Amino acid sequence: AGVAKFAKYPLTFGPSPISNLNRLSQHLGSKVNVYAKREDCNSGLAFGGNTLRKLEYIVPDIVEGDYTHLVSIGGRQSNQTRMVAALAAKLGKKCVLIQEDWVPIPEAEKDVYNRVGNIELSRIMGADVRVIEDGFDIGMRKSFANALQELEDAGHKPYPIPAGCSEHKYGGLGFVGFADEVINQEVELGIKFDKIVVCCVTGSTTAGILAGMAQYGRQDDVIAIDASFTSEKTKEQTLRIANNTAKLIGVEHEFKDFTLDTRFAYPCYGVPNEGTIEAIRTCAEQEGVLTDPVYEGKSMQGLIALIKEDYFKPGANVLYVHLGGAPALSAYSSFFPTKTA
Amino acid sequence: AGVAKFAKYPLTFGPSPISNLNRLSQHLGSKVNVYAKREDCNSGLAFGGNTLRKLEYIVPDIVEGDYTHLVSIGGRQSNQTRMVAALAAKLGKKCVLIQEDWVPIPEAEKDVYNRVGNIELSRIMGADVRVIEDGFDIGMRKSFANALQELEDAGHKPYPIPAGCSEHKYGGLGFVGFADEVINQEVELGIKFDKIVVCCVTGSTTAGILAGMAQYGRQDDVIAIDASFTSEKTKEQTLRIANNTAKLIGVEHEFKDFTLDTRFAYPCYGVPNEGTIEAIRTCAEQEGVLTDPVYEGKSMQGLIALIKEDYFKPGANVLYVHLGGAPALSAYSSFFPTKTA
Repeated sequence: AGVAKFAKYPLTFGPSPISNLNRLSQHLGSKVNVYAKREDCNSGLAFGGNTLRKLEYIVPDIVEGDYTHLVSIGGRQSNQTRMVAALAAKLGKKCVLIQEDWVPIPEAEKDVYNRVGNIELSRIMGADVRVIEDGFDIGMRKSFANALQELEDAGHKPYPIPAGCSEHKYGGLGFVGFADEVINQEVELGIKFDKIVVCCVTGSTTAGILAGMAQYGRQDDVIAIDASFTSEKTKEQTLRIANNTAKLIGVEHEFKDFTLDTRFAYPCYGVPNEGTIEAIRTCAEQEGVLTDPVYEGKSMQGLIALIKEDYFKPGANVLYVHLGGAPALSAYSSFFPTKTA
Repeated sequence: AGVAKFAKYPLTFGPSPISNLNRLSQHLGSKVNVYAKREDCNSGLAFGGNTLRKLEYIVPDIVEGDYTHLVSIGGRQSNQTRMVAALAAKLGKKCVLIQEDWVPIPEAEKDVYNRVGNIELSRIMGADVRVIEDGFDIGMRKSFANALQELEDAGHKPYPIPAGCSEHKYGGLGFVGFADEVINQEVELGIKFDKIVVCCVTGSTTAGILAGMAQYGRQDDVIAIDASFTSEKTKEQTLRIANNTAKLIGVEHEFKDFTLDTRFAYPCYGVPNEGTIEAIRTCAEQEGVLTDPVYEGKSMQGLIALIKEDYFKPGANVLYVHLGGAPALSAYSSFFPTKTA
């Protein structure tokens, strides 16, 4: 073990809080005690979110080096870029964001979907936003490198930050510390977590949560919930990222597979489903917590679908991982007609 | 310690953290040291906010006696309501919200202003939205008292959550507690704050801050930046909310006036100006901190103007109170166009 052997540039108020979605439990029979470690309440850096936790271990490199621009990439309502921007504005450096089409822009949204919610926030922070209608892919793209090549020509020194950083050397270190906080937090509250559920589409987040947890032989507590409807390259990458991190944080326990409940991905990436929404509402109507039609929401149903089928024991304490992404919610206004009388 | 005599219902993570906006300070020419007490990061309740803290002293009554529905009132982008919703969710009750027409909806945003940010959210939390056509006013409304009876006709016992909770018998207590934190935090920071800047509209926030700061004879340290564009009522009400509260807490001192710089409210509640849009940008580009075109962008530009005109003692410590509001930002995307590099 050893995440401590890596330089960390704070970007968060510290240990992310864990919410007790208790009142939401009783609506689910009160079978399993639900808890949510709010990552969506990271910092003041434009709403926060998991990307920050990952970034904290990347900034050092950037800053220590004499760079000029921070270039990332992702979908339209990409939650990440919006946090790469905020990071850029804080490190006081230029930012170039590459947003491609990774979701069939619902017609009843075709207008606002590309200039409202997250992408907007990236512009307000003065980033060099750039739209491109390219397909969805949780792997390196052929527009990112080009953009990179672009600045390297203008006489600048850009810093690469792949989608979700999932393909960034220290993309996992971030959640390795995620684990550590969990362990420490179980002792403060006096509550152990039998299982921890969190979304996944590029890896890093969960992967690090694995190796981090792996530190305590608890990888098993983990319960990913595919949200990219491409379970293939996802369980693959999320699992590959997981081992790499281990090498770094000094973990031997190799990884072969992980609980990747892939029954809630449909339809594709970005488009939710009749259930997705029903959960988003319940969690909302019950707790007050907001989720989104691309991530947190889809896993919030998977979280509830399971609680139904008694996948857990009675009195079981499960820890849900809210990675934020609610700012995108505004680009899916249609999917939520007003409460029926 | 008059704010302790009043019971508080745990609605927020804990004492609101203070961001050291050092990079923005350097930008505004090492005049002062700007700090921001982040109330826009005080909960897991739909992006948190300021109203919440106020509610923590009112929710106690919602539970004690028997109340069926939670009814409030605000504008098509009111946060007060987008938070009362979640509170209604968590407190397990019904949500009736009256959204009066308080802002001349820009011709561009008119096809969105009523179905994004604050509003969309409020709905998702299964709220009973009511887009009424009444106009702006920080005083007790008709559509309001109407529904109170309206519901009390359908046979219920709803709870009166007025505009910003300002009118509410306890509206002030919330921020009287705020002050308490400021002093404690100054201690832990090893520094003293010279002035406190904070947007003002209905008046309960500033009134609380005033009432509480008075506990230490620092009521003058308060600097309210109006955003209603109507001094009289706003000052003549805040100045009222200020006293009533000053008595609940036991603070003798009476407020016959307070610093309410009404230089940026232009042109009207809801709509911004090049100055507002300009501040937001500056701050967002300097700290990754997001501010809204209605309450925090204006209180921010004010904070900026005041620094140009050397309004603060050299090397002063100014605490910029960030009460949230960024959620509505998605309904003002027009005002924020992509920037050139």
